[PDB]
Amino acid sequence: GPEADFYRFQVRERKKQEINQLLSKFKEDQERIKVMKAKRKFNPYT
Repeated sequence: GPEADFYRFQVRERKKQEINQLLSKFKEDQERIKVMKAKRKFNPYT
């Protein structure tokens, strides 16, 4: 619609603050987690 279209563009086109730091944190966790996992995320033997 014409309304949802405006709020949509204005929403994203605006900027990102909260989601910024949030995503950064998640990424950091993915970094450490990956290091902890070392190898692939699979079970060679179970």
